Amino acid sequence: KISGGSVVEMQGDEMTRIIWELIKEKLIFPYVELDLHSYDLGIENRDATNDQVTKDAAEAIKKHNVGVKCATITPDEKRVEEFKLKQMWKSPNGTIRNILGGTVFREAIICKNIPRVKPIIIGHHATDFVVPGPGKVEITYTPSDGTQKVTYLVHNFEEGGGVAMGMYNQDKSIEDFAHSSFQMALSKGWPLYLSTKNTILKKYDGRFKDIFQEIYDKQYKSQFEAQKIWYEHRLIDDMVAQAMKSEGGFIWACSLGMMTSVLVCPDGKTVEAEAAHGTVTRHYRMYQKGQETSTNPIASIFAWTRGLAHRAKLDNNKELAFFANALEEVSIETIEAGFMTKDLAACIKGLPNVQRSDYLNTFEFMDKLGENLKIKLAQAK
Amino acid sequence: KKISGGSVVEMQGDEMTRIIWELIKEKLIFPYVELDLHSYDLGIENRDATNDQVTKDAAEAIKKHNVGVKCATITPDEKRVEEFKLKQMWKSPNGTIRNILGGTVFREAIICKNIPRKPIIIGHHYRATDFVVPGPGKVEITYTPSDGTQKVTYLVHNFEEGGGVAMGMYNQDKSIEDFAHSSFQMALSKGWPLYLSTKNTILKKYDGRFKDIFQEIYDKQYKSQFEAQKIWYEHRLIDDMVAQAMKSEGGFIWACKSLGMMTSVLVCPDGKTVEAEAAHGTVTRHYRMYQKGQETSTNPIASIFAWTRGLAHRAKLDNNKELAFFANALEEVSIETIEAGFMTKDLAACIKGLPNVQRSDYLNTFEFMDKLGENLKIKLAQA
Ligand SMILES: NC(=O)c1ccc[n+]([C@@H]2O[C@H](COP(=O)([O-])OP(=O)(O)OC[C@H]3O[C@@H](n4cnc5c(N)ncnc54)[C@H](OP(=O)(O)O)[C@@H]3O)[C@@H](O)[C@H]2O)c1
Ligand SMILES: NC(=O)c1ccc[n+]([C@@H]2O[C@H](COP(=O)([O-])OP(=O)(O)OC[C@H]3O[C@@H](n4cnc5c(N)ncnc54)[C@H](OP(=O)(O)O)[C@@H]3O)[C@@H](O)[C@H]2O)c1
Ligand SMILES: CN1C(=O)/C(=C/c2ccc(=O)n(Cc3ccccc3)c2)NC1=S
Ligand SMILES: CN1C(=O)/C(=C/c2ccc(=O)n(Cc3ccccc3)c2)NC1=S
Repeated sequence: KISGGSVVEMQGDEMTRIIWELIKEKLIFPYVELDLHSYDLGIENRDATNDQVTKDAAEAIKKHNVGVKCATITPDEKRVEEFKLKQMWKSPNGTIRNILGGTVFREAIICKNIPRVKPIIIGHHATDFVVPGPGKVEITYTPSDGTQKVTYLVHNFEEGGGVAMGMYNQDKSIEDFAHSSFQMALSKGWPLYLSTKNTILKKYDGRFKDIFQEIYDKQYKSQFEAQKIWYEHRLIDDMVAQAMKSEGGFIWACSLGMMTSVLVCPDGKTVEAEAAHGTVTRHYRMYQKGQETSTNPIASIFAWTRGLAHRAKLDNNKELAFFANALEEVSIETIEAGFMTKDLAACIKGLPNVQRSDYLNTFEFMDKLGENLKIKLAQAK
Repeated sequence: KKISGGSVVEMQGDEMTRIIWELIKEKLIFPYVELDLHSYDLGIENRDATNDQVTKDAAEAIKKHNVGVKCATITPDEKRVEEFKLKQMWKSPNGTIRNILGGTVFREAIICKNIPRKPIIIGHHYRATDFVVPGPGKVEITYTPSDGTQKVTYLVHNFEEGGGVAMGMYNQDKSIEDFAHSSFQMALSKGWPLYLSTKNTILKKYDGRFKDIFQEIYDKQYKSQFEAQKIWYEHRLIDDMVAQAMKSEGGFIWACKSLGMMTSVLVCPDGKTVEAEAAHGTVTRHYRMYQKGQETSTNPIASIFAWTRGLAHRAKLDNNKELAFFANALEEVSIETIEAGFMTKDLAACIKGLPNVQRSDYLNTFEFMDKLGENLKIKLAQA
């Protein structure tokens, strides 16, 4: 078996919990041995430990660089009542993000037989108050050296009351955004585009464009030209214009079962992968009632494969990297071959025309991925 | 022999929308409706010659006669000033007319049963003071009452690490009240429910002000009439609102904090004044193809529906059931004509995919307008 390494695993809730254990059992463990740092982020254990499993998991990701997370219930009122929660805990994704930092990149997985060639990887990057009555709401900046004092008028209230707010943004955040954007662009080998309003908010987004150019020229221009890739700034409307008439395959800096979300830290060494969808509670209820479900596992599978690909990149693990690539291959090939779940069958033929004989249920699709994975790993090597 | 329309303010535009405009009137509106027409030529040449005075006059005429219908007008930039030898770079007519009439903009997409996906109407409530921070310092925001009361200073941020950027935003109470009013007026006009989505938790005081004002206006004015129509209002949050929206049959008005089918309507808070216009521009590419003598295929549905929304509002005001039925008949003739298979190149592309658009799949502009004239005559003959 392949020697994997140190990987932080986080288990989730409901249907994604089931698919998680299936993915490991039938796809991961039979071929890879891992120094696994498992953390049970189910809602009942998060309640029992008072989100301490969440904090611990986040710090463990900070130590071992690579994390793979399953979808976990985010509690609201009906959740607190359902599980008898001691408190309405904050989102574990929120906690982990507030401990690790970084920027989130969402990539959709494109099959050549599903209605939509190269995927677009989209990455996204305050004092409010009431104002009782008429008056002057100004915003003033005073440098630390006291050289000047600049005061702008947000609005002069003469009609009556209202509401106001002020926002800020330091340079280091924009520099981290550009860092992770260029690193992701070089890791995938696809060009990078930055889209902003830039004209409406003249001063605000122009800073983003400028910092992106400074970092690109002082660090990445050479390596980009050395990989048939580049960076370029555009505006939102023109970005949609060229986008709706392009082959695809670029990092744009601004069925759900196929969306993959990955948090990339600015230092470039720490990465957390997770499906972009939720716990699929409706299908989990169908599973509780003994009915037949059909949940696409591709998003969580790709969380595992991207996490393993990053672990392999860190450990110089050629075998494990080949394994992750092989599993992604088996997935896209299995769907393109015709075997898929009901959601993809609906994306193709439209819901009211979906016959049963057009899709497989969750366990059948997992079995098919297992067969094709064993075949692929035996023949491709 | 023709329907008595009423007082309507017309605004003429530029280029391809100008051509399609004259086609819509000549072949669809005038043969069946007589109007006390307040025409205003908002073309770039007349706006230049009169020094944008025709824009102010047209806006004031809409404020007086309640119903306005506008054609797409060029908003001039540098290449426009260079093209027309403009004396000045005039402001956007939508900007002027909107700053004189107030109100809230509602955009509705027209859904055909053969178009890649009940319609959803989205009304939107810009002036933000942003600046760059060069180095360390204190960025504060201060409110000072008019009655000489103590001034309250909040710290937006203290920069000690280095530079950055900052900005400030505001919103008066009257603006939020106009937004909620126009939202309720549109909700009762369409008979669909109304939803308000905000970041009520992150911006507690800011969006909480919106939620509160919306609820207060709902209770001390409406709610009774909503219950009198099997409809309601409800505040929600962004993500759950997208959840309910993206998984419903459609048919609700969402208040937020293909272009040939998009219709834009400015609704004033008073509920009487309404200005309708297509959500697209003057279609310069098609107008240049039209100048060179080439064959164009520009969808007129958006402008036609501008006319039908304006006329339907005029009929609703004057209690003109005949004119209201005419507007409904024209809307239905449009959607039915497209669903019958006759359409323009953009819709043919939405159906058959762009690289596979064969000519025999669409009609040119004049052919499609002729078809709408035929089907309008037939339907109005059957009624
Ligand atoms: N990191 C996390 O733990 C995390 C992040 C996101 C969401 N969530 C949690 O998920 C819970 C419920 O989420 P939700 O109600 O919004 O549903 P969801 O999981 O976000 O997805 C909603 C829809 O996705 C569809 N779906 C079908 N197959 C799927 C597949 N293989 N993968 C993903 N989605 C599939 C279902 O459509 P059908 O109607 O046809 O069944 C379902 O209605 C929430 O408590 C939320 O906190 C967890
Ligand atoms: N913001 C506005 O919409 C607005 C408001 C009032 C007046 N105007 C004025 O109208 C004038 C003409 O500008 P405009 O052509 O942009 O008006 P427009 O009405 O917004 O034009 C839309 C057109 O853009 C074209 N297009 C070309 N490539 C595209 C792509 N990759 N993605 C999406 N659409 C694409 C389409 O025509 P094809 O079928 O040929 O591709 C489409 O009909 C301007 O001077 C403007 O000031 C515009
Ligand atoms: C899908 N998804 C997110 O993208 C996410 C991130 C996030 C980060 C911070 C935060 O405050 N929230 C909102 C929240 C507040 C309190 C309790 C629970 C959630 C959410 N949480 C989830 S579920
Ligand atoms: C497409 N499109 C609009 O939808 C639009 C609306 C609008 C409404 C209010 C307003 O104050 N402005 C500001 C403005 C003033 C002068 C020139 C340009 C913009 C613009 N202006 C345009 S061009």
